[PDB]
Amino acid sequence: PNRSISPSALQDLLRTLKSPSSPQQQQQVLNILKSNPQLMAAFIKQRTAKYVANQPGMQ
Repeated sequence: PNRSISPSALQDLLRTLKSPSSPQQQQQVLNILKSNPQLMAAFIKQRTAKYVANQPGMQ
């Protein structure tokens, strides 16, 4: 398998991400992100709302 990730986790993550009007949003999403680490890695790499997209190749 080149993509041995759990779709059940991803689909459940979608549910959780879309409903933020609850204390569960922060807790559950992060835990689900841990279940599908590749997506967690992407989110962490973006640093949420911090702008770390600064590479010394921009003019």
